[PDB]
Amino acid sequence: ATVYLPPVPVSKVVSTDEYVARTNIYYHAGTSRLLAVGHPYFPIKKPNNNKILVPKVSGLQYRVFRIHLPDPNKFGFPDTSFYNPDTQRLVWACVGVEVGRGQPLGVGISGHPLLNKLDDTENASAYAANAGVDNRECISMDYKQTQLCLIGCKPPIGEHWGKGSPCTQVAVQPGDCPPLELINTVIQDGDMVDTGFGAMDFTTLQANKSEVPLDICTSICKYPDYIKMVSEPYGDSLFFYLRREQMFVRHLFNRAGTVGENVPDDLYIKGSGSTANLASSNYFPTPSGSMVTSDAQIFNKPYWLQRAQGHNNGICWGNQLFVTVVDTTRSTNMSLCAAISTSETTYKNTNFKEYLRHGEEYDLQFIFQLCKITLTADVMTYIHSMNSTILEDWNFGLQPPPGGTLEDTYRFVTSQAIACQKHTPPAPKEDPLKKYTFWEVNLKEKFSADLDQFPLGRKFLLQLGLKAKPKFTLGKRK
Amino acid sequence: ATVYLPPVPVSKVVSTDEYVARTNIYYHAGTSRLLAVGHPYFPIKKPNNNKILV
Repeated sequence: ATVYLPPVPVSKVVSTDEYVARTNIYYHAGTSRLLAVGHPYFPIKKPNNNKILVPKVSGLQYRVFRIHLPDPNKFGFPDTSFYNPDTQRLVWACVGVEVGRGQPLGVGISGHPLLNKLDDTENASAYAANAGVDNRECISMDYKQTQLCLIGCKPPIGEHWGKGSPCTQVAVQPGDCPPLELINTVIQDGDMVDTGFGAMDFTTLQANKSEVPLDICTSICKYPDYIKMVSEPYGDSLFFYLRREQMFVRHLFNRAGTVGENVPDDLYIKGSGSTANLASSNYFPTPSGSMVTSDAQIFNKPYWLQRAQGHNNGICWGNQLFVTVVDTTRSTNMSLCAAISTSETTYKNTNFKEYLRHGEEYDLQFIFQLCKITLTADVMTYIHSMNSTILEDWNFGLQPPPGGTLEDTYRFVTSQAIACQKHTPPAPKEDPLKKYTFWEVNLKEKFSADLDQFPLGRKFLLQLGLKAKPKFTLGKRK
Repeated sequence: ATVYLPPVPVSKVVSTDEYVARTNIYYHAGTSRLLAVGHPYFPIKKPNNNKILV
């Protein structure tokens, strides 16, 4: 520049598929399986202390991993360089991923010993059974079936309705629901999916703090904010998503507690008896999970990334991948027991102490394409306007210093002081993370160049070149 | 100093086959019917001997 920052773009934003050439050099990577054994309901901590002994792990929460990748320009190379390192720079493209489940078919389960529930109002049994002191019951559910996986390279955006706070312009008091304002935030590991009360916080909306389970009270519940993400052309925040979700209405119920609502008292006619009074108009549909089937598994089959939502196809502008997984369908909870004493020789429920765990597996197989971004002066100006940090990291002119001189604290040694001594010694240092809240997967040298002996690999050779297998695949008929 | 430095690859082992030439001679076999009729709730064993009753 000038002209001008550039032009044009904006408008029309140049794709990274017009000057970023693919190469036929392939490396292969994968993980060694991942296993995390939690307690979905709550983490089990030592209550004499504050540290976890069993974490919280669940498929009914987002499992969001921050994958850090090498860069090809760190290599000594096996000789993948035939040109000057300043006419081009190298970046990865990920062209296939399979995300495996090692968990059997069967659901996980959540519940609450005191879920806020009055009476049954699907078909009556009461108007109220209580409006004084207590009325909550032992009730469990498995939250709705959600399967989705989505892949990006910058952090995903979630939406949820946060607490818009009661206003005093229009009459809303405590004991009236607030106006609700949508407060959107990054999808991060440990966070709960939508429950079908809407996707909202429950940490400060809830004030009994015991309407719902131990798990969702203490999370933010979120719905994916597809909408802002698919409107970024580049799609660096995601360049792949899919979903399958469903839920059915188990039974209508009424919440524990009295109306806070204002009912116009002129939309009915008064009765006599039971029909004189009103129940609480705080009806809620009770939701419940769906039937699990092996034809609903979007997993253990490969998601290609040869093409992507974004201009991005896994192109490294940080050398990171974000992979978010939800699987509620193999999120088996396995039940077990240990006997408290062998002093009790009869069957007692004060003898054999039931315990639940959830075991969580994930494996990710990856095929990596080596790609290049060819740099001319004009290209370099576009990137500079785009994100300057990329140029510096690559290393590219024009840098000051010099620099110099003197220094201080001279001779001796100490020696007393003299001399100097100021002293004064440097670097706190401080501070931004940039962690933020993710299950760290380091890949740096799991990279390969054979892909005939990885299962993903074999299928990728089949798809790409129509060879090699190596001998044969399938049937026939069968 | 790094390491990596490709090499790379990991890894390449021999194909089970690549030179299996299928002869046009074929044979057939079979079993007559394999059957078993048990008890689905529990093995019924004879306690005096050690052998199944069902």
